[PDB]
Amino acid sequence: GVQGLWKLLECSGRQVSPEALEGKILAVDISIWLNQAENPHLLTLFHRLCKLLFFRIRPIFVFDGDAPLLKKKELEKRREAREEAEEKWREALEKGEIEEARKYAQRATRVNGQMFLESQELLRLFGIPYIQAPMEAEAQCAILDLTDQTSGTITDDSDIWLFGARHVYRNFFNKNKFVEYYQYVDFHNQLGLDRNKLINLAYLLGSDYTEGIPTVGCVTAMEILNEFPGHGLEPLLKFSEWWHEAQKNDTKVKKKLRTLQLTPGFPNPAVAEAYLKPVVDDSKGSFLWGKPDLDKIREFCQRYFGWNRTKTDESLFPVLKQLDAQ
Repeated sequence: GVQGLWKLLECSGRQVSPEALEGKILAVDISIWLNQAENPHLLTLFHRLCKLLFFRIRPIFVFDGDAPLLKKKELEKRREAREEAEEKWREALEKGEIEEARKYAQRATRVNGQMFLESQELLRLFGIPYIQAPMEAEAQCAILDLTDQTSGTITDDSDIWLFGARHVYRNFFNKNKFVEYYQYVDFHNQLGLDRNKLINLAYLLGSDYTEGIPTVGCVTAMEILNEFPGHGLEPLLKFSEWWHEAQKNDTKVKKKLRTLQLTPGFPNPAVAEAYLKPVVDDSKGSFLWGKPDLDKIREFCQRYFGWNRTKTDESLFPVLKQLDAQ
């Protein structure tokens, strides 16, 4: 996500009823949901699949492959989360508990095996296709939208815009009544923002790939790009030089900017390249949608949520109904 980027874009969002999505092919990036904090993850995935098909959407789910990890913050927390599952794994083997030793073993690796496979299992059971992006899933989503293989992407992650996405639906899984639909043409025309300018905002505000500049929100960042015009990355290059000379040695804005702390390698052009030129598969090819398998799902919900036939059915029967109508 981006800090306050969704805030700059509010003016172009348009409320719509989930019923407005019937029949649309729409991508979902499931790797975001997996890479975050019985079987709570599965319960939430279950409900979200029920809601998508209840509204006759044709989802296409995208997992990461080898997704670049470029934020130092995440290269210390994802570096101190695998190196703490070893300390309790190696220990848990010297005690005796083998059931707990297979929990912290799937956390030691770069990507979990249990969630990946069980999530794919549930999708197959609902007849919902999925693909693996070669690298970052948000980029793959965007190229599907740009090649007209989807009508857009359901996600809360504003980085999707930096990858060139054009049609995005936000807040689809909250409890609120209307969901928010955003079009590039809109915020491009209402604010003049294009892909490069969004990228520069990400370098200032922070995004999935960069920490941002401490204390810099929508206000300071807009003032920075107002003060330093230019094309592509030129605005941040000029900003950086000013800030450097302004430490060597008069408005309110200049003063404020003067005090900010920029890292020595700022701006790092590799961030922009990773947003502008991601590895993605743009190849044509129809996806396929099955249908949900009722018995197999009653079983899955037994093994993992401990739901009896009837509890499972409370969530499934409405969905089966919507799939035959219309």
